[PDB]
Amino acid sequence: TPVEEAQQKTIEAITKAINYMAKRRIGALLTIERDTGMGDYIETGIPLNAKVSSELLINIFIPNTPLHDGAVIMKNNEIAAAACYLPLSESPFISKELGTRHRAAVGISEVTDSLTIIVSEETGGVSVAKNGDLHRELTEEALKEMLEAE
Amino acid sequence: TPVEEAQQKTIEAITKAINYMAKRRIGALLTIERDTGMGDYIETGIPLNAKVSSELLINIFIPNTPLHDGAVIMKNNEIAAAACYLPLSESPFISKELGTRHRAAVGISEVTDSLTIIVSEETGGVSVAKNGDLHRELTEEALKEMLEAE
Ligand SMILES: CCCS(=O)(=O)Nc1cc(N)c(F)cc1F
Ligand SMILES: CCCS(=O)(=O)Nc1cc(N)c(F)cc1F
Ligand SMILES: [Mg+2]
Repeated sequence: TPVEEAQQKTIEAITKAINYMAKRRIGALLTIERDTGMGDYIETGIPLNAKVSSELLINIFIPNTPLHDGAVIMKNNEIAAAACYLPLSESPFISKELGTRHRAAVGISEVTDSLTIIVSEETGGVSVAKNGDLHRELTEEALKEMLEAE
Repeated sequence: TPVEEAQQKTIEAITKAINYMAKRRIGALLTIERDTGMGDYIETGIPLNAKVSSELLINIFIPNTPLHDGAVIMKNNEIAAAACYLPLSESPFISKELGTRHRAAVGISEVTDSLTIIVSEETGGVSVAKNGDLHRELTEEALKEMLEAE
C-alpha cells in the first residue's frame, strides 16, 4: 500500500543515516514519537516539519553545527524538530561509561512509548531506548528489526 | 499582518545564516522563488519542504556533507529542496575568477524572476543574482535591504 511503502522508505532513510554516523562516530539522538504525544519536547527544539531523508538526518547531526546538540524528534513520518531537549534518566542501571545522550534517550523512554536511536560519539555503537531500557551494540539487522517491529 | 511578520522572520533567518557563512567562508547558493515557478529545478534536489531557520540553512551548507553542493531553493517561508541543479550562465559579465555557484546563480536569474544569494568559499564575499545581473561584495545592510525590497 502507499502507507506501507512510505514506512519502509522512512526506515531505509533512518538506517542509511545511522550507518553513516556509526562509521564516522558522529553522536546522534533520534526519537520516533508513537502513541504518547511529545509536543512538549518537540517545542523545545528548532521546528523543521521536514520530509525525512538520509541526507537531511546526516546534515543535522554534523558535529559543531547549530542543529547537532539535542534530539531529532520524528512524528507522522516527518522530522518535527531538531536540537530538542529530552529528560535525563536517573536509572542506576545504565552502563556507567555512557553519557548524557544515552541518559536522555533512556529518560524519554521512561515516560513515553517512543523509540529512540543513539549513536555513540565515542565508539560509533548503535543503541535503542524503549520502555526504560537501553539495547546496546546493535547490528544493522537488529536495528532494522526493531524499527519494523515498532 | 501575519504574512508580513512571517516574511520578516524569514528575512531575519536568511540574513543570519548568510552572515555566519560569509564569516567562515562557507560556500552557499540560495535561490528564493518569486512569481516564476521553479518546480523543475526543485525536483532535481532532495525534498525538504522544511520550515526556514538560520540553523537549518547553516547545517545544509557545511562542507563535505550530503546537502552542501547545489542550490537550496526556498518557496516563501519554506526550504523546498537542497542540492538542486540550476542552469549555468554563459554571460561574459561574470568575473572570470568565479566558479560554478555564481554561474548557476546567474543562470537561474536569466530564466526566472528569482533572487539568488551566493557566498564565496574563496573570499567570503556575498553576491546576489537577479534578472541576469550579478551584484558582488554586498554589505550586510545592502543584502537585507535587497531582501526587504523583494
Ligand atoms: C541540546 C541537547 C539536549 S539533550 O541531548 O537532550 N541532553 C540533555 C538533556 C537535558 N534535559 C539536560 F538537562 C541536559 C542535557 F545535556
Ligand atoms: C550539485 C551541483 C548543482 S549546481 O550548484 O547548480 N552547479 C552546476 C550546475 C550545472 N547545470 C552543471 F552542469 C554543473 C554544476 F556544477
Ligand atoms: Mg561594489
